[PDB]
Amino acid sequence: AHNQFLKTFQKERHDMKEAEKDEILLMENSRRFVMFPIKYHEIWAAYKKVEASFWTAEEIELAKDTEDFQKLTDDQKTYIGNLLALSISSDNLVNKYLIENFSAQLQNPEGKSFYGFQIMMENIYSEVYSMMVDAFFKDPKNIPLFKEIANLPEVKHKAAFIERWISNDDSLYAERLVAFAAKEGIFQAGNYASMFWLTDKKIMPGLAMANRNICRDRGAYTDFSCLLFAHLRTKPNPKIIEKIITEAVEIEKEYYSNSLPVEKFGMDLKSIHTYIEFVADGLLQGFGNEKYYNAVNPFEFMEFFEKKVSDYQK
Amino acid sequence: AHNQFLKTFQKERHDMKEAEKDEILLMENSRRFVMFPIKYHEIWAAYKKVEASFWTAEEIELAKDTEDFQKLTDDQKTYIGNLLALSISSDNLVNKYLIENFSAQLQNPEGKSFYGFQIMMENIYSEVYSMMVDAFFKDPKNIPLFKEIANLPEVKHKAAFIERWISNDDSLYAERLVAFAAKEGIFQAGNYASMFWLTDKKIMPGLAMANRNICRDRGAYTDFSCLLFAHLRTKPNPKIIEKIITEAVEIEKEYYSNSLPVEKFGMDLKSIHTYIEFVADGLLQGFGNEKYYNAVNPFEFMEFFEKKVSDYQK
Ligand SMILES: [Hg+2]
Ligand SMILES: [Hg+2]
Ligand SMILES: [Hg+2]
Ligand SMILES: [Hg+2]
Repeated sequence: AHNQFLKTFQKERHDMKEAEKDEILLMENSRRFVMFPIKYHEIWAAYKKVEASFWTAEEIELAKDTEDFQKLTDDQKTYIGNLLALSISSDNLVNKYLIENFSAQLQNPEGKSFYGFQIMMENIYSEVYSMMVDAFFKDPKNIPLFKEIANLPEVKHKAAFIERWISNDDSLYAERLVAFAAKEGIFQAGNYASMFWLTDKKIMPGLAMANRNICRDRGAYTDFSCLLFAHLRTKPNPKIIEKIITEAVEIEKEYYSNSLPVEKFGMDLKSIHTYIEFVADGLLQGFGNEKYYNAVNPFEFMEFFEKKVSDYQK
Repeated sequence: AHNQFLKTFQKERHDMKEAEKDEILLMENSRRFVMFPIKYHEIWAAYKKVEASFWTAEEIELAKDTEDFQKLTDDQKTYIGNLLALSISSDNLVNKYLIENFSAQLQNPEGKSFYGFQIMMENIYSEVYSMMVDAFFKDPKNIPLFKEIANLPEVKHKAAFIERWISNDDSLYAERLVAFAAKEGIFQAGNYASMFWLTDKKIMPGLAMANRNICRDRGAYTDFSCLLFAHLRTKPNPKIIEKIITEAVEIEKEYYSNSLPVEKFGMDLKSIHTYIEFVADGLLQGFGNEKYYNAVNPFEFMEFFEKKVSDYQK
């Protein structure tokens, strides 16, 4: 099964565990909390970075945002409700647990300093969701999908991905790190694409903000998993790097063809299908891996000086 | 020794452990992270409260604040340096570890949500200190006391207090909770009193802010240890409640008669000695315990509508 693939590398992934001991990033030493005089500049750079963007639930004003809602189709309506629930009970949850695991794995303070920020926010995002559910659904009862999540091809197929690549005894840091990057960046690439499209221009402001933010932050987060990935000596055969993102890509889509609409919501599915591919490649690259899908951005998207600066460094 | 005192209660502190099982606040259940629909309103009230006051190191501009420094006595000068070090290596450290312990002990999410905020800040305060040390001391080398801290009557006498009341197998939640409140509220009541007095009016702004904040926050923090204390069924014999704050009061003082000046700094020690007493009583009361020292505020201090509201509720 999943092993048959990993069996194909029982010689370059053996040398890896055997080398993990010498992976100083995991060289569990004293530094539990950030003694100052910092050595890891980047890892810290990133902490301060996301730290700058801090925000609260109060930053989300829900009313005059309830309007545009009750004045819509009957599904975009339920689409949202499923969206706002596939989170508050699915992702947001496993989300917080995972961050502690990885945080624990990371032996450098400055690092667990970033993670320490992240969880705090995942807690704060949770409230934004329980803010929109009350906002335009009055009660936890009023949501359909909110009861048989555990029994959704997609959520089920998702969990297997984590238990398969992360929470698994037979795993390697670099690997779990990749997937985790996959889980944060790829999984839910639609949700954003969706709400983006929607809110875009003259629809439900608060929601547009929440999504603008959340999506942002989660972008930094994923970055961290890379910023960490780039520190490891013995990297995962590019092959393995692929399957991971590959697997995530496919699992991601399923949600829009099964659980949540995108068809009934109001868009040309084949596009979301492609965008997901987009994200993944850019992510494939960010781990020292050649593009796969070779997709092309289907929607005018936003997540200059620097980019054009380095573009002329290459 | 310390036990002879606790031996005097080997019948009302036996019934306590025996009752801890039934202390629902420690009734370790599933809720690891805040499922929304919140039950503990206060505990959450407090989270959101401190959450409102969030801040960063960037909020502390050090320059034009370096001036007033180099234009002072030779000790206030070193007094500060010892101050800024007795933290960055003594309190700030044990500070972060303790918060995880207690956080772990607290079985309710909303609760470990607050603690989750606190540590994050203790990390951010650490930088404010390593901001002032570079600000007006150029190097870790340039600080005297910064080498034999482990060998200071006070720090040593302090640690014993924690190992004696908190990190100790033979302890009771309510008790550790008290001390922890003592450790946050009482220990360092001087430092603030000091820097307050100093900065007060026309001296080193940044520092005045940092202290204004830090002191604030830590005030909320202590409150939490009470807000938690008030939830427990079986309370600690008022007697025990006392020794704790009593012990802390005395340990606190020692610092200003031994390590750091207050005499050479520029004040009438007998005052700080009394203020410490002040804080403690107000804290003694906040645990359902009659005033002890019966001190009276010696300095015009700040940490209305509500106060005068409840004053006419009693
Ligand atoms: Hg995103
Ligand atoms: Hg990277
Ligand atoms: Hg204070
Ligand atoms: Hg209280």
